[PDB]
Amino acid sequence: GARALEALLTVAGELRGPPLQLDTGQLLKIAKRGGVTAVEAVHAWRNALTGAPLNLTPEQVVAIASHDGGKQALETVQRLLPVLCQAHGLTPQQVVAIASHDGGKQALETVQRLLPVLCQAHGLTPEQVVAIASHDGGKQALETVQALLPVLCQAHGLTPEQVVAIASNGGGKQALETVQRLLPVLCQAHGLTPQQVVAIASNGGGKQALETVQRLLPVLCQAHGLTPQQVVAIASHAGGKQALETVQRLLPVLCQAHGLTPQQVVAIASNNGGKQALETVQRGLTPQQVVAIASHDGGKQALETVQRLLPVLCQAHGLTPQQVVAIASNNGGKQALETVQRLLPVLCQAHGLTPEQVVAIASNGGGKQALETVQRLLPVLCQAHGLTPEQVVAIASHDGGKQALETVQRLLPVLCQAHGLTPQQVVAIASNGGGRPALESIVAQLSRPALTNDHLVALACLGGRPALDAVKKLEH
DNA sequence: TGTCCCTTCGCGTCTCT
DNA sequence: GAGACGCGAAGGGACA
Repeated sequence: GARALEALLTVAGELRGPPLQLDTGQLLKIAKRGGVTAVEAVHAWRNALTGAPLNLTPEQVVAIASHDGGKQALETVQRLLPVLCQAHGLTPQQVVAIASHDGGKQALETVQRLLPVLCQAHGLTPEQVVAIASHDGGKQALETVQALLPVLCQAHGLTPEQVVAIASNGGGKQALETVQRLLPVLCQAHGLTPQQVVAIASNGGGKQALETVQRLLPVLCQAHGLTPQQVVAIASHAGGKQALETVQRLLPVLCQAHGLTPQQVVAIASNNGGKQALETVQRGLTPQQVVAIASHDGGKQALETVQRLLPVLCQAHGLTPQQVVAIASNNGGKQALETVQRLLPVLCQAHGLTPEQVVAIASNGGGKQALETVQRLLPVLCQAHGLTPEQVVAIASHDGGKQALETVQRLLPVLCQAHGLTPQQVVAIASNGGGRPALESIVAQLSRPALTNDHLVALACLGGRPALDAVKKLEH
């Protein structure tokens, strides 16, 4: 091709126009993963996708387009969404979720073909079939659940929920076959329980982790002194294979030359990217603190960010290492640190918050999301809904802050004016892990019915959604 | 150069209490 | 607070 690059840039240009009104980020996303033909398909069928009986939002179109075969997915969605919705009960969101993976077309056609038999003959729910279908290779996983769910239940004593958990990852077919093949030897030869085998298999690359566990468990227990419980824990994240091999190679070095305990090495290895974290730790602080930063998903990123920003954050923004470590010791530590850097001065000034408050927000999983959302929503929360900034901060200061805030904004009016809860109590329910589910559950029970309104709040604060659901099950 | 499938890394949120 | 859940991005291999 040559200087019909112009034609393609003109096509991308017209997608910025209406019905989709895409921005640069979205165009970039489609180009990077769906390729030019996905970009051309979106342009070609932008009207069909957006109206008719599909009625897709541009965000939904982007999600389908942004994978290998995206053009096939968009074509097939136009063909199958209505029948999947009307005849099989699924919602459009679910159809989009199936379609938003590489090979989306195949998954959608297989769900059409297999959902009935899987529900009727195998007893799955539509929800489970969607979860199986909603990954790359979903066709294969669905077909393998159909062929193997009986043997895995009858001969290997697994539950359908377990089989679904193994199936609901990319390479689900591979993990299910490997479980079928290796479950007996892993239990009988290495002393594992089915549950443990399941936990190792229930992640992406589970096949690889099971074969690695079969291959290295002996060495790691017999020659390096780890327990089977420890080996399993390492193996129970995606990438387990990698973490297991790196443990074998680095355990002697990290204990001999650097003085870490075996239990510290394991804890670092037992996260997604464990291999990465181990290598990075081998390459201000106490070793306890380095381990603590390393011991999360993305631990490598956190450590390299800490090494880069600890000096400036301490010197130019006045923080202590103890605070930097606390920001870094969560999932996405790197993201929180970077954000705190570009958001301490801004939040304190445009919105009048103290540093100590900013640290409390960023010292949780999802810090970047919490801060960025406090920046957006603090003004409307106080001025419109009448909240104190200290209240907004109590809600932001937990894992899932952005969720709890965005939900509070949505649900604060209907909780107070329509059901007589005080804002004092809604803040109390939002100020925990799982604030958003807790609020939703609360509104659902109240909108569409002995547990008076105050008992429901005491329950929602204490145990969130779990407490609320448990209460239903238990009901007399 | 697109389409399908599989694996790994990382980020974000919720459950268990 | 630790351990569990979900999901997107990105890269690799096979085949056309």
